[PDB]
Amino acid sequence: MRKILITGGAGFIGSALVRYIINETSDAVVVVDKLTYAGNLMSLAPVAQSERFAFEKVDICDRAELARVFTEHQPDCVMHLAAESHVDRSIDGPAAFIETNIVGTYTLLEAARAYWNALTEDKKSAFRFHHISTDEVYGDLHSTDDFFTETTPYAPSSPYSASKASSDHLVRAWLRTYGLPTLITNCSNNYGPYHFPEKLIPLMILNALAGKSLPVYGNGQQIRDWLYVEDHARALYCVATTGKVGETYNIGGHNERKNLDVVETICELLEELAPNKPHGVAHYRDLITFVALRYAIDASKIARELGCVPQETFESGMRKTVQWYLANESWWKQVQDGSYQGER
Amino acid sequence: MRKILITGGAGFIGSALVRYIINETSDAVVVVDKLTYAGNLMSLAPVAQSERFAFEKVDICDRAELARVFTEHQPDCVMHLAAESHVDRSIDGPAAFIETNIVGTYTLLEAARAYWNALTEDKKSAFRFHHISTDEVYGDLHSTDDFFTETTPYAPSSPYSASKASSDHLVRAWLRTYGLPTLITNCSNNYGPYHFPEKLIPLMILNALAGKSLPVYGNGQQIRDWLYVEDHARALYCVATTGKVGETYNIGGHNERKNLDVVETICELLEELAPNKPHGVAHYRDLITFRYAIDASKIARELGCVPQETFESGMRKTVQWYLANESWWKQVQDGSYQGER
Ligand SMILES: NC(=O)c1ccc[n+]([C@@H]2O[C@H](COP(=O)([O-])OP(=O)(O)OC[C@H]3O[C@@H](n4cnc5c(N)ncnc54)[C@H](O)[C@@H]3O)[C@@H](O)[C@H]2O)c1
Ligand SMILES: NC(=O)c1ccc[n+]([C@@H]2O[C@H](COP(=O)([O-])OP(=O)(O)OC[C@H]3O[C@@H](n4cnc5c(N)ncnc54)[C@H](O)[C@@H]3O)[C@@H](O)[C@H]2O)c1
Repeated sequence: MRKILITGGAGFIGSALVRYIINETSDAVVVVDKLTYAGNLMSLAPVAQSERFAFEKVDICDRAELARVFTEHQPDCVMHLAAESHVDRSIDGPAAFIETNIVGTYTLLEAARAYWNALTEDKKSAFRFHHISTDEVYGDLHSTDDFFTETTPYAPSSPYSASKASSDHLVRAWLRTYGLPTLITNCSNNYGPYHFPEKLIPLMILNALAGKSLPVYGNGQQIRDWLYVEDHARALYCVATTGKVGETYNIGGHNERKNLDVVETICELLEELAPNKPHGVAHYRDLITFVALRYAIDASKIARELGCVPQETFESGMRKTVQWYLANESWWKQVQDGSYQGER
Repeated sequence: MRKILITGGAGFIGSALVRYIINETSDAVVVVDKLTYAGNLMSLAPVAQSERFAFEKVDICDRAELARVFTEHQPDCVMHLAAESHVDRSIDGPAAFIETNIVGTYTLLEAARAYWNALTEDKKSAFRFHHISTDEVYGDLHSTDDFFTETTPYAPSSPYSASKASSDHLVRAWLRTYGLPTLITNCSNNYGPYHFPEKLIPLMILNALAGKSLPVYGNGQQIRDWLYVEDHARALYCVATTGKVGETYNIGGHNERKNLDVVETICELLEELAPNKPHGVAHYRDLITFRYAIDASKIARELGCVPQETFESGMRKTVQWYLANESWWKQVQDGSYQGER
């Protein structure tokens, strides 16, 4: 029984990983999540009553609390997903994205290093530190036939991605300097169940259901690779448990879809699944408003080496996602309510 | 006349830049240095009396103080050389290298943003944020014919290089994101005047003058490009005043020299400049016991800024300096330098 420590385990992706591990594995988990606006205990509820489940409300920047957790749970592995996507003001000190993403990764690295360093030769060679990053570190694509590979130079363009790139550099340097067994995975845009209402996909669905404008910028021609949450979760576990130390692996949905395609799809699916439309709406597609870049990943390394390929298609994943929303209204509503935060 | 704000101005490279500006330009400076072990006010003494000189003992991590400095001095340009080279453990909070190198670059970027955002359009466009980095961000070279170019992919191998790479990222992102006019320079290993005694080149000189062993490790065949501090300073001012927003420029000595070379060169130089050998020392050489190159064509091509000295030329000047400035290095070794003006 593997004990896995997962940071940001109460977030979108992290929660999916947790549900997977408990539902489709015999392993155990320890969730480390400070519970920001982004965290949601309701997404964990499904597997919260499990014996192999443990939760620690800790801040990755709290070295002491961190050491404790490591001491108490003795994880065999760490999967680092905790991160801040908001870029707040700098008027009162360093923003959270700098602290969490860069400072917090450093702290976690040091806390693990300490732990690892005191492990028996046996537990020592087996330990693994898995860092989750983003494909935004690769910057921009300068062609229509180029893809992001694990060897694309870094060229982060936003504070947030610059923040993530830094974390990656740190993770890589600990291994090379101190020998800490680290690995990294970069992924594309994820979508799926338990995705926050204000996000793109979920937003569209919900607005449509509400009979609200479906804002689409530019030509709506921006292309993205969409990776289904569940598929992401599966690949993470794979990389962790079988992935090779010092290696990086990109993880993608194996697709390229334009933004308009995304909205159309949702509309098309809604017509079928949500026949009865909002007041004074002929067709959902009537809501698409034009209030006017390509990003695609090459996940062949992982497929080749680890043999783990996505199980869904844009189409199958989208359908599932739309059904989820219609089925799990209590969730999204609680989140919109804000009442989710105050949950136990 | 431009008012340039230089962070780390009391450091090795920084002090050489300050001296150059005062001595060979008509511009003014505002030095921002917290004065850690690496800082030395004495390296600034020679020009400290100019009315074009200003010093602010401020930590780049202090948002309030930075705000005060920008507001009070109103620089036209920012040259950011402050960094922490020491990597130490830290059981509570981030270590200094993290705090200063990364968090501090962010702090400075935000303080500059706030300031520039309020400048008049004309001043706004003329504003420059020049960031100094290191060629260690590039990582390792795989051949013996390959050089580091501005476009080589980043692959920082150490905590420090990692911290520098991170800083580079933030600088680039600020431009792309907020429009802050930033530019970057990466350089190789510097040597020259006012270099700390504990350092390699300076160490070699002093140990030799003191009849101590000149430890040549390996076969002493590690290759490195050496850049003369003064040449570095002139290039930085050039980039900063005539460089292109959003570009990156590598700065090198235009050489490749093996460790033994260095050492031998020093000995050979002392034998001529320091004829008066130590006690029981016939020849300096007998003291001796037992790939990183940069491509700086861009800057030379576009900016036209090329190194003025040769390894030879440079080293000669370096030794002479050491011979001529015992007060300095001694006060460093003393520790008395930390209590200067
Ligand atoms: N969502 C995507 O499309 C996506 C794409 C590429 C890469 N990634 C990466 O995957 C990870 C998961 O992303 P996500 O959307 O699931 O994030 P998320 O925002 O949904 O969840 C982040 C979780 O981390 C927690 N957290 C924040 N700072 C913390 C701190 N200091 N200490 C402890 N916990 C803290 C929050 O409470 C939250 O539950 C992130 O590292 C992200 O960079 C995400
Ligand atoms: N020296 C080299 O060979 C070299 C090579 C490549 C790149 N660089 C770059 O050149 C720049 C200067 O290097 P150096 O060797 O001259 O440095 P240094 O170590 O000699 O000087 C550092 C200076 O920064 C000041 N400083 C440090 N922390 C500070 C903080 N938080 N707030 C304010 N001031 C602070 C110190 O007081 C000191 O005066 C750096 O950014 C470095 O990465 C140096």
